[PDB]
Amino acid sequence: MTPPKAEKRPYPITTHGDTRVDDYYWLRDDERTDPQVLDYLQAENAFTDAALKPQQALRETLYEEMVARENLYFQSVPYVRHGYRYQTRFEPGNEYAIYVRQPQAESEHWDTLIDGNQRAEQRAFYTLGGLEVSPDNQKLAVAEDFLSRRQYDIRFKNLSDDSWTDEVLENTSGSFEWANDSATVYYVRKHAKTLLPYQVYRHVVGTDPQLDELIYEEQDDTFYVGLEKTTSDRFILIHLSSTTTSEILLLDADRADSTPQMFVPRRKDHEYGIDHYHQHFYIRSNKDGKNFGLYQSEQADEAQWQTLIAPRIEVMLEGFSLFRDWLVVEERSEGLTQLRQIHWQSGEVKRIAFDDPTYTTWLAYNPEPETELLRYGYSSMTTPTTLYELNLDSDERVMLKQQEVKNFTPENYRSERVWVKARDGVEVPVSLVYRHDSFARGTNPLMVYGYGSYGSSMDPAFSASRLSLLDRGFVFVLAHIRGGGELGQLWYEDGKLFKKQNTFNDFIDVTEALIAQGYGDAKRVFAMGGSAGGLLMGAVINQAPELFNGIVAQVPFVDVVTTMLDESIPLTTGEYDEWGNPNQQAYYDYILQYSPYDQVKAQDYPHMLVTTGLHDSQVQYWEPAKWVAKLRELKTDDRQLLLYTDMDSGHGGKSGRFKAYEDIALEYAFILALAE
Repeated sequence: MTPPKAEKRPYPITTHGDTRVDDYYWLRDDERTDPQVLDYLQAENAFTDAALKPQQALRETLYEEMVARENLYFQSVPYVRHGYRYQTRFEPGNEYAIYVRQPQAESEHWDTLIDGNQRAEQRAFYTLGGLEVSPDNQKLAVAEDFLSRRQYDIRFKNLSDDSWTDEVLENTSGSFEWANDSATVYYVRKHAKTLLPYQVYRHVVGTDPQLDELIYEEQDDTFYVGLEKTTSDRFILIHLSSTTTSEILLLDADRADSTPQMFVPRRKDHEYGIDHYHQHFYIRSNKDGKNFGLYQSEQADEAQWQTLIAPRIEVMLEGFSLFRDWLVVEERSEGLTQLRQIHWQSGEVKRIAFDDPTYTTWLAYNPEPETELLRYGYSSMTTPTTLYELNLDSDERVMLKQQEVKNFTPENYRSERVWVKARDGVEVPVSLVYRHDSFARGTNPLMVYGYGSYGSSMDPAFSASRLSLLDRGFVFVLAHIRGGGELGQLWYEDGKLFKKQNTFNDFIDVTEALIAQGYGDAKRVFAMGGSAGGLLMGAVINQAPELFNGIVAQVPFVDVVTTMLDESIPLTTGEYDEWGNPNQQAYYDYILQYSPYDQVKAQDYPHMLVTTGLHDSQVQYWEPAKWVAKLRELKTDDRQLLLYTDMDSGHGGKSGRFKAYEDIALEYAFILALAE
């Protein structure tokens, strides 16, 4: 079977001095119009369809496995907020959810806030970006996208008679906050071209959208604009944030005249985020360390910040929650997430204990501070995702809801925390899981997942889909490679920019170790990763093709240099502090040397499935497309290279959820076939 050969159109870049010829630069089209591009993608999709056609039997098997353990009757965990209990209801034969609420003192009746299906009537796309009731519980602001271009139209509704307002606020990010008069909101506007949150406008609910005065214009290109509100309900915060630096202006939520009040001016490498409660500010700042500390102050002035939790080399401070008698904080240490409660008055401390070798715990939704009930999540590789409600005074823990998993008995699966000494001497943590009865050291197929970017952690949690693999001899693995945030800020900074090469080394080292230690079969080694995890993939294969038999590169970021050079591509402006700006010989040199597209050599590669989305936009469909074209011309091997490009538009990971389960069946079948 001859794979599709793309038309070679030489296009030289030439930056700083050295020239890169890109044969497949023409594959980029920002409108998705070009028939000649469409053809290559259709051709490549058609080839994929043909190669994977005998696996249909398995795909359907896996699809129904993964669907028949998920209740189509899905209610949420109800939360109280402003005296009303709020729940989301999914029911079969209905694509979008129904959001309901009831008086906190009420049981019998439930009121419909917004029905997605009703709003979806007569429209081609629907995605709910935001939904929040005004402080007085009379009005309902909602951020909806009826065109699905990641750009939301805010509308207001009166819950008394379910009547809507005249006006509609357009071109927003969906991020808004009510003022305490319940007739005035601030909202974040994107630019007409760049389409990145940079403007904050004040609207008076029921007035003209033209007469919505601009409040703040964020000039610095690298700074994302956001809107939070404090626990005190006193200040609406304008949270400016780049990847290293941050700034916070305050808006008086009680006065209808309030200009942004400078909290603490932005300083390079000082990331801070605030809250307000008990007539105090509570700040999480990295001014005295990478790992962050919690600080208290009467006013904004940085000098006046008292230290509550000083930064440490060994414990990352991730987040916090305020309550009447207790402070509760999110922390990591030794590759485990953990929680702590600290009494404001007494100073008493209580850790929350857990046996599991590979688990994740986190702070859940706690909107009302005046309670002794903490709400925190938990998940592991053997235990479904679970929400608990702990009484901070009595230590009594009640489980509010589990993840519902049918045809699943937990005792069938073993999990392990394995450390691996990397080439440079650094201990890299690993969270693996396998089926008890299928295991036999050195025979089992091995799937190594990894991300390792932005300081994002691949914390060991539960996966219902993963059971399809485990129940076929597989040992699924999470590699907590540098670039993620599993071992704190240091772990991220040691896996980005000039130390990005550590990410890929860490991945290869973990896989080799696990093979050497007999966790998996050395012939049937497989890997997988998405977006920045697809960058991981594209590099790993270039440098260590021998290791893996098969690969799944999801929506991969493989054309690193060219993409980061070209400003017109969105996301690029914020990612300068991640990979680097190749408008510097320094970063150009380093980035290029791992950049998977620039590093495609004429050698053997593993079996590979590259996936992408055309009309999703923020995937960059061409990066994988070009990458395959080049892999096809250069690779020396007989093994299969397939490119599936999604040609849809609507939905994503919910409502049109089943598309997401089709894609995983496609990929799992692919791997399973190779692993036979």
